[PDB]
Amino acid sequence: MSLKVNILGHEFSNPFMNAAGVLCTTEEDLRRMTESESGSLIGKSCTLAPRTGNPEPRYFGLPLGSINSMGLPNLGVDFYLSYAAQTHDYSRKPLFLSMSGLSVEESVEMVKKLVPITKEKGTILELNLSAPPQVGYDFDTTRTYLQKVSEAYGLPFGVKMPPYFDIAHFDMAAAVLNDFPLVKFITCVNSIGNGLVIDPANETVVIKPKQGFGGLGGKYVLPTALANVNAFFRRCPDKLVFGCGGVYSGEEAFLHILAGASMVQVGTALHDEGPIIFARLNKELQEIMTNKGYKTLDEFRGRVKTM
Amino acid sequence: MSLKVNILGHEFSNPFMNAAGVLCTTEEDLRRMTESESGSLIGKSCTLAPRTGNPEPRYFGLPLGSINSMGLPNLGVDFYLSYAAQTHDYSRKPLFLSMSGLSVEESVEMVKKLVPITKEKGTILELNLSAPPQVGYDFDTTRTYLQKVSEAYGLPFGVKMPPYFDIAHFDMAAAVLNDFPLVKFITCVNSIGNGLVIDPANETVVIKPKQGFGGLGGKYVLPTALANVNAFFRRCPDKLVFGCGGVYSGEEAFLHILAGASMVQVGTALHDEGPIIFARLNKELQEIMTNKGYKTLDEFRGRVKTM
Ligand SMILES: Cc1cc2nc3c(=O)[nH]c(=O)nc-3n(C[C@H](O)[C@H](O)[C@H](O)COP(=O)(O)O)c2cc1C
Ligand SMILES: Cc1cc2nc3c(=O)[nH]c(=O)nc-3n(C[C@H](O)[C@H](O)[C@H](O)COP(=O)(O)O)c2cc1C
Ligand SMILES: O=C(O)c1cc(=O)[nH]c(=O)[nH]1
Ligand SMILES: O=C(O)c1cc(=O)[nH]c(=O)[nH]1
Repeated sequence: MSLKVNILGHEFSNPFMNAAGVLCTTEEDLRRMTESESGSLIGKSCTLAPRTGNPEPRYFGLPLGSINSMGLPNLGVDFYLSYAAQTHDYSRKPLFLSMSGLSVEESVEMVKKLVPITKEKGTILELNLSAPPQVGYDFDTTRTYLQKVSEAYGLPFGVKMPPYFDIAHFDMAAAVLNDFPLVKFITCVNSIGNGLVIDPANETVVIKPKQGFGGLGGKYVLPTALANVNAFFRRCPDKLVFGCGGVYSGEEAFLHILAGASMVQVGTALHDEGPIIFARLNKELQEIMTNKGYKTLDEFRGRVKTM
Repeated sequence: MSLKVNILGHEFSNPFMNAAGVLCTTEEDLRRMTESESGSLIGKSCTLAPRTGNPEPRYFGLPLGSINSMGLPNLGVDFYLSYAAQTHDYSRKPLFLSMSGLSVEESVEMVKKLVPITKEKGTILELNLSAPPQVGYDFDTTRTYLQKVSEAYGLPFGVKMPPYFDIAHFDMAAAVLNDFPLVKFITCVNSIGNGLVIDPANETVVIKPKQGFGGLGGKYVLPTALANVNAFFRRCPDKLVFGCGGVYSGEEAFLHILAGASMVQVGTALHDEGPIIFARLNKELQEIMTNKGYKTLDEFRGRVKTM
């Protein structure tokens, strides 16, 4: 069977990639992702200038997933642009970059710098609209960001969206996104935002920033992610959907693809296991496809049955 | 040692009650709740006329909790009002009624009928603003509901709120809530809405309504529930917060109370175990308290520690 995905002119060996934020902040991280069995990789959501991020502790591994308030620690746009122009081996896998300016102006200035590298190297942009006020939760601000970034970048790009939990919100988000033809992929989803974990032994929160409030990832998010994937697969047929959330196995990948996902992103589980996970995910998805008699992902993508 | 709670002019033997929707639709359900070791009970979110709800399957138990699209099945407001006025034994425990009119006008008519019974029996109102755009996700609609209900009911009442996932949303919700002094309790939280569960074997969704989309309950929602409880505990200090989400043990109950919860509601776990859980929860909470040297709930309520 084939795990290949053919999108934006590129051939991906498999649908699997890292979720933005995990094993993607430094050059060592990026080499490790490139040397992995992953089909692609994405860089840490970057800012115009370097950020060191939030105070410690800011990450807590849970039995059911993860909580985090990292604070967008990143080496700055110039670092990721340089990796994309001079360091990355595009013969290994295609490269994506996440940009998370804390204002539309910052995002425009960054996006402008990427244009020449995309043209020469094929580096794909994922605009983050779900950085912990979340842009995805204001449909007016979202339109402004897509307007301004579409004009500045002038090239195909995608968007990391916050999870929606309302059918009307799926509709309202789809209506904005469908007014922007340069948005070719929608990544669903970012962390379930602003959760609180408390340790019963010390009666204390487990992360220092934001009084313990942090984004939830892992097993807590699979149902939410699958829903967002399917809702945007159906409402945005002129676009691709990338799945992110709750993937620990080939089974969860299969479910993401069945819901409509082209690429599948792994976060918490990759934070837990390391890049060796990509080799397990390829093997498990292959086994599932072999058992169901699917020869390509295209035979079942978005083909989830309803009653 | 005491698990007692003095709120809303009442004494509650303990903080535990059922979550609206679970063991509260029929009189048999309400008798079993009154006969339980629970401190209170709440009736099913009712509509002006009776409803049979959605087609089957409409509920699916999961390893990590529940997915549901019940469709607000209820025997009509007249039935719940009759239970509150004639059947319910107030010497056993205080009674709550959940009202979920699908319009402002419907809710107004329903709450107007409650006024005389609240005056005579003490029946307490929880207004559902989180029934499957969900009212709580539209702050202008929410203000209207609150304005009209305050006008028509004219007595202290409570609100069932949807889970929020954004700091600005917490602030915006509280701002609306803090303009209505008749709102004395905020129940956080209703289901994490519009999730999607797919069975990998049959490639099919597990609930029939809404193409498989339903509200999530159980272990999936605890960190979200704790966050909303604490956020409204801090932002709405002239009000009480009720905790709802992910309670399967005394541990989860302790955590909710530490975050600010006066009453703790139990849904998915009650569906799984039956009304006996109230006896286990009472015992497990006392155990934790004995092990921590606590005699009353007031010694730890809202005393979650930050760093
Ligand atoms: C430590 C950490 C850092 C993250 N950083 C980013 C980030 O920079 N940009 C982003 O768009 N998402 C970021 N995320 C969110 C993940 O990409 C992903 O959307 C979320 O964790 C859900 O996927 P999972 O269930 O596989 O973890 C981060 C998550 C974690 C745990
Ligand atoms: C079968 C079922 C029916 C529910 N019906 C209602 C309802 O009528 N009104 C309501 O406000 N919440 C309703 N809920 C939500 C619960 O009250 C609760 O907010 C949610 O299940 C999260 O708590 P849990 O983690 O204990 O399940 C329902 C939940 C379930 C599982
Ligand atoms: O860097 C972070 O804090 C971060 C960014 C983002 O978009 N999502 C997340 O969960 N964390
Ligand atoms: O009856 C239902 O469908 C229902 C109502 C509500 O408020 N919440 C929920 O999860 N289900």
